[PDB]
Amino acid sequence: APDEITTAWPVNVGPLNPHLYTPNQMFAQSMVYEPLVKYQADGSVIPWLAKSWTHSEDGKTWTFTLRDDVKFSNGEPFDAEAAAENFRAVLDNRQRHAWLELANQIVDVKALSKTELQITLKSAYYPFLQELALPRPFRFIAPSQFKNHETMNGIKAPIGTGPWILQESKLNQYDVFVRNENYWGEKPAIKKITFNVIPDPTTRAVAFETGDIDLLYGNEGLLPLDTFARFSQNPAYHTQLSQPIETVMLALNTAKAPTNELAVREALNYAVNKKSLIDNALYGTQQVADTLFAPSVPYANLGLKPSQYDPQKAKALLEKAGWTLPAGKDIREKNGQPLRIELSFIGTDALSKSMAEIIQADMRQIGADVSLIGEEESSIYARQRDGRFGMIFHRTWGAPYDPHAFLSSMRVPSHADFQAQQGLADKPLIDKEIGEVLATHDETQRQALYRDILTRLHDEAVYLPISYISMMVVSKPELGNIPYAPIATEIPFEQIKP
Ligand SMILES: O=C(O)CN(CCN(CC(=O)O)Cc1ccccc1O)Cc1ccccc1O
Ligand SMILES: [O-][O-]
Ligand SMILES: [Fe+3]
Repeated sequence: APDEITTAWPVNVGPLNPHLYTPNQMFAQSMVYEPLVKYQADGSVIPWLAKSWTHSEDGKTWTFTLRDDVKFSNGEPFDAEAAAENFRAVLDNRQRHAWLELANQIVDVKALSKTELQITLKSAYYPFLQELALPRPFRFIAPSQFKNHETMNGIKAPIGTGPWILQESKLNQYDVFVRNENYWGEKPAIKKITFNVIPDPTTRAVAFETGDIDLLYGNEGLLPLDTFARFSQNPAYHTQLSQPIETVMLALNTAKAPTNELAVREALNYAVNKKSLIDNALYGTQQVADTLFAPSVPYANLGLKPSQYDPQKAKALLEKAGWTLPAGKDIREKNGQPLRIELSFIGTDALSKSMAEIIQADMRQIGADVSLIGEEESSIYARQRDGRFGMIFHRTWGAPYDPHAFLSSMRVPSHADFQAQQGLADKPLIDKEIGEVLATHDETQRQALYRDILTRLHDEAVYLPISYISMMVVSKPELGNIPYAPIATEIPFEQIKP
């Protein structure tokens, strides 16, 4: 039993179709399925299912030499034919992958032999290898498990090459994984992992206290943060808090009054004491964010000027813009029209609600009336996709997505970022520059383009950065130190070594 663990997740892991999205969970897809090349903490990739590769001078044709010793968990061989059929299955559903620019860049994939796989691109797409390293969609299920030679309409058994095999799933109850005893790589120390489905954060904390589970691993929403801090003092428990992995921010709608006004967005960015918000709502556990990406993010150390909390400046900006207070009202008006902004968030998420309430209070102190619109998850996602918001909570994606993939996606109209930016006079230039940066191999030009994109987004006050958040862990001491994965969305269960 010291090599079996029980943990929790807010939902089931899903069917583990490697090539689809929700309800599939990206950490579980990564437990079962593997990439050609593996992302590393330093930003590089290493050989994985591909032992080596070459590329043409024009950077458009890539030939991977694959391992010849890998089997799917069902004993069938992994080879270049299997890899090629996976790429075909993914790209047969190309439109669904529009958010990921590699899916638009791949022109052809063919197996040249059992060990040679050739991928041709439209352009010299620089993030090629890092996008092949992602949890999805470019990982490999045994082609025997395709349905009518596709995966977009479903799969049979979720058969990968990875260190874990799905043993069984029970909807709304649990998922159980076991170690792959015929894995090509290192044997995990842990033999079995049970995921209890526990959607509520308090209930997760109770499950840990009672001993029903052994491990909690997740972001700032993992469990109540006051409880987390108590646990970190409890000598019967082990806890961890990682260095930050991504940004939580508001997106402001540049295409909707009154956030269409630069002066309004600038004022909002001076109105929030972020340290106080963190100490009040997140129990002092997270770090203040002054920019869309932390200065530690690749290409993002740009000396952008923070808008430090300064309500006097926020009021001055609003006054100068014609938003003044009517006697004897606390909410500003500009031609009888009140400064009113709707903030939408997931209504059942206690932490989001508490942050929304702080933001509403702080803005009220500078004469802006923020209306809280708490709705179900699906309604909030619908608002993001169609721009039906004034301000909306948002977050970046962590390594290896930040910044290149997050920026790439700003071009997709059915995403919150495009919608928030839609009102900017320079939106077409930004989208043009995002396209250029991804295909640049002139490193000087690449840095220049990232600087221009990020500086415009900063100077135009498109976002209200709030915090750089961390991964957190609560565990039974016997499990030992719990590692973090290079990819923020992954959970490195095969590295746990009690
Ligand atoms: O899904 C992935 O593989 C990675 N996701 C790619 C884009 N999604 C595509 C999608 O989910 O359909 C749609 C989407 C848009 C805006 C915010 C989040 C978001 O998921 C991004 C993503 C990265 C890290 C963690 C969670 C994530 O959702
Ligand atoms: O995609 O979450
Ligand atoms: Fe996604």
